[PDB]
Amino acid sequence: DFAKLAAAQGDAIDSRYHPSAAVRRQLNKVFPTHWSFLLGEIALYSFIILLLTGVWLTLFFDPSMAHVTYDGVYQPLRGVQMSRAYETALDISFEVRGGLFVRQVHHWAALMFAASIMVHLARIFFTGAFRRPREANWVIGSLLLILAMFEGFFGYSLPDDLLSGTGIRAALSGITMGIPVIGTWMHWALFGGDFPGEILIPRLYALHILLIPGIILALIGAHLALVWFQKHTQFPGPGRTETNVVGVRVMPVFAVKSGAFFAMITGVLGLMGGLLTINPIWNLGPYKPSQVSAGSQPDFYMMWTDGLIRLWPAWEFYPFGHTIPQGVWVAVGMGLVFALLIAYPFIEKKVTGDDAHHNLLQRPRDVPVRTAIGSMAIALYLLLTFACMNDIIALKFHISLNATTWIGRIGMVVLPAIVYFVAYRWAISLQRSDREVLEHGVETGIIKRLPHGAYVELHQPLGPVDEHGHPIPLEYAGAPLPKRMNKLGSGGAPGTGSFLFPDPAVEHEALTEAAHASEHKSLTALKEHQDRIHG
Amino acid sequence: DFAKLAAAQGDAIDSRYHPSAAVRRQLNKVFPTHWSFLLGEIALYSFIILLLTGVWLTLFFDPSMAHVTYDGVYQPLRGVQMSRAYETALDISFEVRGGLFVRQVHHWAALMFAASIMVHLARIFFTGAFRRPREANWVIGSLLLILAMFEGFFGYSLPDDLLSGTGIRAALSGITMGIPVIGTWMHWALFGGDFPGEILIPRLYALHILLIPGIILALIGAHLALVWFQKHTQFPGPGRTETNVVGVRVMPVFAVKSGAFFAMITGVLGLMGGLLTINPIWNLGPYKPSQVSAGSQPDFYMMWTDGLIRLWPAWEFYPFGHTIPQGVWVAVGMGLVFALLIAYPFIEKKVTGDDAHHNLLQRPRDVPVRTAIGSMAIALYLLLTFACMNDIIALKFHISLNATTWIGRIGMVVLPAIVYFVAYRWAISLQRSDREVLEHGVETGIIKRLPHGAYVELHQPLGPVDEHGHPIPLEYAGAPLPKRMNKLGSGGAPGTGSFLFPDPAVEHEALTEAAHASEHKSLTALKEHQDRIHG
Ligand SMILES: CC(C)=CCC/C(C)=C/CC/C(C)=C/CC/C(C)=C/CC/C(C)=C/CC/C(C)=C/CC/C(C)=C/CC/C(C)=C/CC/C(C)=C/CC1=C(C)C(=O)c2ccccc2C1=O
Ligand SMILES: CC(C)=CCC/C(C)=C/CC/C(C)=C/CC/C(C)=C/CC/C(C)=C\CC/C(C)=C/CC/C(C)=C/CC/C(C)=C/CC/C(C)=C/CC1=C(C)C(=O)c2ccccc2C1=O
Ligand SMILES: CC(C)=CCC/C(C)=C\CC/C(C)=C/CC/C(C)=C/CC/C(C)=C/CC/C(C)=C/CC/C(C)=C/CC/C(C)=C/CC/C(C)=C\CC1=C(C)C(=O)c2ccccc2C1=O
Ligand SMILES: CCCCCCCC/C=C\CCCCCCCC(=O)OC[C@H](COP(=O)(O)OCCN)OC(=O)CCCCCCCCCCCCCCC
Ligand code: HEM
Ligand code: HEM
Repeated sequence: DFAKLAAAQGDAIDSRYHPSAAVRRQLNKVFPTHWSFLLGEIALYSFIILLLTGVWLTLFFDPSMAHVTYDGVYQPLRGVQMSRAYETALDISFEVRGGLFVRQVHHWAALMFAASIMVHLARIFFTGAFRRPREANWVIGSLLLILAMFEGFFGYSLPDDLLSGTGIRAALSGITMGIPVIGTWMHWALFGGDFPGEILIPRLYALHILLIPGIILALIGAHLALVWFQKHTQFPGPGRTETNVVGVRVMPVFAVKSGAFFAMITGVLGLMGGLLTINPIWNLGPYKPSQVSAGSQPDFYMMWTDGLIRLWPAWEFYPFGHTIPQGVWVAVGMGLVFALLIAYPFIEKKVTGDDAHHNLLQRPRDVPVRTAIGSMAIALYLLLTFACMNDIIALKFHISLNATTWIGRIGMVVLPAIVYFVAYRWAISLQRSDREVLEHGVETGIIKRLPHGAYVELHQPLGPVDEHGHPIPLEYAGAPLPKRMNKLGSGGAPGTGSFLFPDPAVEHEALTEAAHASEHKSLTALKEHQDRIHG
Repeated sequence: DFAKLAAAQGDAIDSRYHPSAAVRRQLNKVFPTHWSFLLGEIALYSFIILLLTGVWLTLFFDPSMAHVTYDGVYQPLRGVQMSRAYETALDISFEVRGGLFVRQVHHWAALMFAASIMVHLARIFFTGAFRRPREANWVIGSLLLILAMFEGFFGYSLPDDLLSGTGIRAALSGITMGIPVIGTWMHWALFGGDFPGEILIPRLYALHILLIPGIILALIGAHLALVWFQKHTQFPGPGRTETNVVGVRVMPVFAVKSGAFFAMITGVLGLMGGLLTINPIWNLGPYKPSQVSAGSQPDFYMMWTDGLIRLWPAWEFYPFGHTIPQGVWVAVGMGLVFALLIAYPFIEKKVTGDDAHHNLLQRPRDVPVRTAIGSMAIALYLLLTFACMNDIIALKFHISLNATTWIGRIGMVVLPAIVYFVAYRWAISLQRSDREVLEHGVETGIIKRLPHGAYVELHQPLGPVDEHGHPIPLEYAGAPLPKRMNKLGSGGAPGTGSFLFPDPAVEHEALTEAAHASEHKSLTALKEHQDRIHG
């Protein structure tokens, strides 16, 4: 009697505790059903998969520089001195059932985590979800992005590899020693000595499996709690206002679709871990200061920092008996990048004057200057990433390596400007298109007038039509406009039988008019609620 | 202008979010001011100290069996083959400033964590803080205690050491490998092969810094949330009923005293980390299977398991072509111990029959059978703990080792029974003392009656006095009774000047009169609230 068991368990729960009101509030919480609001969930799900795979990895990983000869199964690396970290990474890859798959899905989850964090940041920035109520949310999310970047750095640096080791040597060691007053001291504190200090990988292992994941988990908890209680913002729409949330309740629909989305994201990541090879360390010999490779790139989320290193033009200053190497330039650049990213909402409000409580998102077209600035920043980030990749770009796409370096150097001040101008004008022209639709109706096929030979596109008005043909223009309300009669009530009733065979006409008619009734009922309910809010 | 800044920040917080109601609820939440209710806070604070010191230790610890010759600073161990775990533990002790102190306070915090969990368990069990509500809280607390035990077990085993490695070889290897159907399979899957498998310490490091502490943190969060929202139970008292919480609000008093208690607990832990030596791994040479000491004990929380191993009388079974070693006996004993501890509230409710929602604790004397059972269990635990120490007990206190072993063997069935009987009768006699105090008043000095030589103790009634001398007996109300006029308004007003010199008579009179007025006001407030509730 599962129904009786459920009832008895509910009564016992509500007697021991009293979660009825709280649970009802959680279940009844309404979440907007916009697709772009799942971008953060992608990052959350990738993070969960990262935790689950990282536990498995830590069950088999040994962090240490203790030198050992492999003497494993992988023949191409036998008798070669390597760190125990590399040896156990190879053991995970080869000598544990499914360890290669687990580590590959872990790395793919890391890449998807960074990518989805970037996409979510783009969504919120361009939609203006950081304004008065949620600047703190933006700030903690920026800290979260920085932590994710650096944890991925430490994660692919954990198995001491040739690629990851040379990346560490460059970024960490060089840029740390570069810092003027405390650079060498920071280097010695972090590595416990010179660069190959025998505590580096244990320290990174701790930072990567316990410390940084703990901070990220706490910050994700704060992030999700803030989103939960500062009810999720929404785009302007029929019944959507600054003081309501139009969407679906948590329990019946949102919970089911979020769980299913998590399942599908897990499936995508597992499929990638299977079919796509990620970081094949066995091809990469154990780290040695002398051995190198041509590629020498970090993961894509640090590729922009590496590209900054490459592109910045070797400007070194030599104060009285001292040196200020080119690494400090990039250190300051990264500092500026993070500072501006964290402080943008406050910069935005200082610049514009907006101190209003904003609960309705802005369309990126509707906010041109911010959209232009975001496009400019994305262009700069892409230029830096492809500059880091300039080695492989030059190799495959036959471009001189010097040519790619200087393309990056010039474009990091030219391409941002071009993209800013283009994005600003593009946003304004999207606004112009929206107003054209508002004032003339949707466009359709052309018709030749009866008496004379005029051609008229035979538009379709979206609002009340004047006594004559031309309609009364509507007022823009911040919501997208249907520019195709495709997406309106036109040409949308295929035979509802099946792909290969029809259904009885009675069934088809019943279904089609039932759907018509349901959709017009939804439209009428939204219209009535909209009229009720002010009217 | 700190006041202006605070007001502006409060307005900003209440504009960005709306936490006024929730924050007021948290601040107004009332917590009983009983000392025994700080026992859980001791464990919580020790856990926090453990986390803070563990982060520092992970910054310097390298988990690996990779053999290395020390070549460090500690001369008595130079050129000796040791694992990287032992080498880096020695480095923490010697070649890192304050590292010895940090690891010592970490281990002392672990010991206090276990001890305070045990004391909190005693408090809740004896006061009945688990029945009907909070039974799941007790269950998760039992899981938490088990996790803490094994967490400390992996912790002091983390630096590969002679003592701790011998303890691992005994328990983790022998007990695991003796289990009949899957013993060797569990052993090989935990150790990645034979006992000295090259992954044991890395696996324990993962389990001990991330996995088990993560679960402990999650369960502590659940525990504290349950205590918070299932308002803390309280002892019977003047104004205390099953439907109210008499105490002090969170903000002014409870928060400050809890923070001060945290400060004092961490001060005790730091003082002991300094002044008392814990786990001198430098004295305890590196683990070698051929070497061993005579002590060979685990920390006091696993000492009862070790004592069970020692005392159990070498009963082995040999089925058809198989062996069932004595390790399975102790394994099943531990399983039974944990199962009974976890399932006691449900066992108690099944036995007695009480499923009523209990919010008022019951004094351990008021429940003779349960206090008797708890005393019996504590006696058995102490017997096992001292059996584990029988080696040093025999060495120092001159008692033959066989005599100590057999004293433990006989006592573990005799001592629990003796302690059960004694505790049962002691509880009933405490009840009898309470009743005699209720019906005769408190005792005082003796007086010789005027006409005849009668001697009468000259009691002092606690309630209304009959027309004649003897008082109207009161009814027991589940709350402690004052058995000394000492603790009542009798001889308690010393000159309020100072230790060395007096104060002016006017000031002393003002102070004492104000104090007496405050006592009257408090007692009258309690009395009036009690009357209002029960009338
Ligand atoms: C710092 C910086 C950006 C310096 C400049 C270097 C650079 C990126 C130059 C452009 C590269 C191109 C497009 C070369 C083709 C020749 C060329 C320049 C033609 C004119 C360009 C132009 C305006 C054309 C008009 C039409 C048009 C837009 C054509 C674009 C054609 C292309 C290539 C579109 C896709 C863009 C693309 C993928 C560029 C390469 C970028 C990267 C990082 C590829 C990474 C990558 C590599 C390198 C693999 O080898 C590989 C092997 C197996 C599986 C996966 C991959 C993989 O993902
Ligand atoms: C223990 C209890 C209340 C049980 C309830 C009944 C029940 C549900 C039993 C279920 C399971 C079974 C089979 C239990 C029997 C054996 C048993 C308890 C096994 C599990 C052991 C375990 C994980 C926890 C038991 C914890 C417990 C409550 C211990 C007593 C601790 C308390 C409250 C002591 C009094 C507080 C106080 C002021 C202490 C300081 C004074 C001193 C020094 C007391 C004596 C003392 C103690 C207590 C040491 O632990 C110790 C350890 C190492 C060296 C020396 C000593 C020592 O001298
Ligand atoms: C060589 C070397 C490395 C040396 C250092 C050693 C090392 C590695 C680490 C230790 C170093 C440190 C940082 C030590 C200090 C630790 C620390 C934070 C101490 C704080 C205590 C302190 C300084 C008090 C000052 C006096 C004062 C004005 C106190 C009032 C204001 C304060 C501080 C209030 C704090 C309140 C407090 C304890 C909050 C804890 C937060 C948590 C985790 C839970 C809150 C909480 C509590 C506390 C409950 O009791 C409770 C009971 C029932 C249900 C729920 C709860 C609940 O949720
Ligand atoms: C260190 C020490 C070891 C650790 C100690 C902790 C373990 C729990 C402690 C004790 C359990 C045994 C209690 C005593 C059980 C009483 C037996 C009885 O005869 O039943 C009478 C009851 C009163 O009913 P009544 O209407 O008040 O009538 C008055 C009649 N004269 O009946 C009932 O409801 C209940 C009947 C069935 C009870 C079954 C309880 C045990 C369940 C299995 C769990 C394992 C138990 C392990 C035992 C160590
Ligand atoms: C939270 C975000 C995280 C990110 C972005 C991340 C990223 C990465 C990446 C990219 C790798 C390289 C894997 C490879 O080269 O095969 C890695 C390795 C590793 N990760 Fe993480 N990780 C995260 C969380 C965790 C957690 C929570 C744990 C532990 C529970 C963990 C444990 C490990 C271990 C042990 C390795 C080394 C395994 C190997 O070398 O193959 N990671 N991490
Ligand atoms: C949760 C309860 C915990 C308990 C009961 C506990 C217990 C212990 C004990 C007794 C030791 C032995 C120290 C020594 O012999 O000097 C130890 C070592 C260690 N603990 Fe924990 N610990 C806990 C949590 C943690 C946490 C959260 C971390 C990391 C943040 C951590 C990290 C370490 C490290 C790295 C060592 C090795 C230190 C050494 O070898 O000297 N522990 N632990």
